[PDB]
Amino acid sequence: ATKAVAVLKGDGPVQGIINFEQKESNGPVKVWGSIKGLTEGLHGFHVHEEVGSLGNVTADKDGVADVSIEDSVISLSGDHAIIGRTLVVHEKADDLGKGGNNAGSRLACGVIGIA
Ligand SMILES: [Zn+2]
Ligand SMILES: [Zn+2]
Ligand SMILES: [Zn+2]
Ligand SMILES: [Zn+2]
Ligand SMILES: [Zn+2]
Repeated sequence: ATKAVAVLKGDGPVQGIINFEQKESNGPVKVWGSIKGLTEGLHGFHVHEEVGSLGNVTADKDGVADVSIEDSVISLSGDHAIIGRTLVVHEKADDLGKGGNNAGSRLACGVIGIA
């Protein structure tokens, strides 16, 4: 299995660890972790280039967002591998093109490195 981690650090209190595992080179990439020091509600969860959308993560009342995701779009290998890209949790929600009418500041960010 191929594995990676992102350690999200921000300017303010936002921080957290994100794991990625992919059993087959074309199968889904499992994504998990928690992120702390967020405002309650949805927060844009992207993979930049330095965008790819992993949707949003959801923070609870005291700022903690547990992330458990399975994504068959992202991959850790191949021409569009996310290793060496930067994982980003944003200030506002990604409305995913359904805002009723982009995702605010980057609050905390982390490079997706092989583990
Ligand atoms: Zn392995
Ligand atoms: Zn973004
Ligand atoms: Zn909590
Ligand atoms: Zn290509
Ligand atoms: Zn929108």
